[PDB]
Formats: sequence, structure tokens, C-alpha cells
Amino acid sequence: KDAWEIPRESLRLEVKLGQGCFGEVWMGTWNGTTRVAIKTLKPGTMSPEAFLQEAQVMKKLRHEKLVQLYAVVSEEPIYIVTEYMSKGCLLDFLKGEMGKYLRLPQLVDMAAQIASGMAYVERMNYVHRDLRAANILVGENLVCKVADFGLFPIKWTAPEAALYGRFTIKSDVWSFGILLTELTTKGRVPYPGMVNREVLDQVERGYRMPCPPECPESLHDLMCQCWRKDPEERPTFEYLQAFLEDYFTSTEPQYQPGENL
Ligand SMILES: CN1CCN(CCC(=O)Nc2ccc3ncnc(Nc4ccc(NC(=O)Nc5cc(C(C)(C)C)nn5-c5cccc(N)c5)cc4)c3c2)CC1
Repeated sequence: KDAWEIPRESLRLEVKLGQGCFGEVWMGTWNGTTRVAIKTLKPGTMSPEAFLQEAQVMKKLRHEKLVQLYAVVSEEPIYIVTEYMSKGCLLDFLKGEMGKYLRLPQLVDMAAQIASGMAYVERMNYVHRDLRAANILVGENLVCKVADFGLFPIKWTAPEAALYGRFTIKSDVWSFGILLTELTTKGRVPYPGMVNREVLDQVERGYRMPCPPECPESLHDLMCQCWRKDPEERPTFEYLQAFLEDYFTSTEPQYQPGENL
């Protein structure tokens, strides 16, 4: 009934990318030419209206650094069609064969992109609630886009959010700080060696992750600003974007490439 609808013959489902509890994820082709990602709803598992809220949100939030909705099939069996990002989630990308080649100039640039996407979320007064590398999609030429696989993650979650349910754009900023450690460690789990119960407490006592090996101190300092006890004292995404884009001229103009970063 809307301009997003497509015939069912428009979609070729080519390669299965993952199975969930409510359906599947496929790489495929829309209109014989456009490479596409296809999200499946297994009937009976979830309200059609519930599954289609994903598309409704993706219609309202459009930006070059947010995952793009292409089309829907809104009658059961339902299909949600989005743009195909050829490198998968950032986490897998960072951990995989491409890990070793990425250095700080690339990693900061990816950060700048994510920040930009999140700066749009900021302008829209939306909250992500689960920003981290597993929810970032990577495409050609290191293009990064904010996304949500919808599939707890206290290690990435701001204390006030984890404890008191206070999820804001500022608990997103905290998460972005943790995202920065994922970028600088090539995808390792944050707070290595600590279980979930060890993180929540120590963070409340004021523990913050130390500067990762080879990371410039100015970048760790930026993480620390994202990790301030007081949500309102955390920097805006607009600020994070600008800082990251200008990093190699204004902040670290003497940066020398090392072993890993
Ligand atoms: C060891 N491996 C083994 C297998 N690997 C996984 C394999 C894999 O999956 N590959 C792959 C490769 C290329 C892919 N290319 C594209 N998409 C993929 N998927 C993809 C499809 C759709 C979406 N949807 C959204 O992002 N939605 C969305 C955006 C947003 C905003 C606007 C950000 C807020 N909000 N919501 C939103 C709103 C409401 C409800 C919900 N639930 C969400 C996300 C990702 C791909 C997936 C993992 C570990």
C-alpha cells in the first residue's frame, strides 16, 4: 500500500548469512542488478506489525552513514530489504584477515564515519541503545554505517543505563568510547579477563580501560571523555565527529605508523 512495496519475483535470495529466532538473513539481488540484504520473518514467531517496526524506523531515519532501507514485502511471508554491505559487521572485519592491515589513520576515519552517523541520530533525538562494532556495517572503500542487528551487553553500556535504565544519546556516547577500544585493539572484547559482574562494580568505583598498546594518548583521553561518570559532561557526537575528522592535522600531526597502529 506504499511506495516501498516490491513484487516477490524482484528478490532473488542467493546466500544465507544467518538464522535467528524470528527468521533469516540473506544476501540477494533486487531487480536482477542491485546487491541486497534480505531479512526474513518466520510466520507465527512475531507479530507482522512488530517485525515491520524495523522498516518504519528505517523510513524515518535516513543518512549516508545509517543503513539504508530499500524495500519491503509487507504481507506474510514478510521480507525487509536493505543495502548490502560487502564486508559484514565491523567486529568480524576487525578480527578477520583485514585486521592486520588497518592502522590508526583508517581506524580513526571509520570512527569519524560512525560518529557522523551518530551525529545524525543526535540531531533526530533518537537513541541507539546498542552502539558497538557488532552493530556497524562495513562496505567498499572502508565505508561504515550505523545499524542494528536487533540480537546483555553491559560491557558496552553506560552505568546509569545498565543500572537505572537511563538510556540517552549520552549513554550512546559512552558506548562509542568502548567502540573506540574495539577499533584500536582490532576487535578484542573490552575489559579483557573481566566477567559482567566485575565490570559493573569497578566502573562505579571509577575503573576505566587503560590506553591500548600503540594508541596515542590523545585518543585514549577522548575515550575517557566519553566515559565520564556524569552523562551531561560527555561530549556530543557533533564534537566527536569534528575531532575525529581533524585528528591528524590538529591533534596528532606528528603521528608515525607503527607495528599495529
Ligand atoms: C562469525 N559471524 C557469523 C555470521 N556473522 C553475521 C553474518 C551477517 O549478518 N552478514 C551480513 C553481511 C552483509 C550485510 N549487509 C547488510 N546488512 C546485513 N545485515 C543486516 C540487515 C538488517 C539490519 N537492520 C538494521 O540495522 N536495522 C536497524 C537500523 C536501525 C537504525 C536506523 C541504525 C536505528 N534500527 N534498526 C532497527 C530498528 C528496529 C528494530 C531492529 N531490530 C533494528 C542490520 C544488519 C548484512 C549482514 C556474524 C558473526
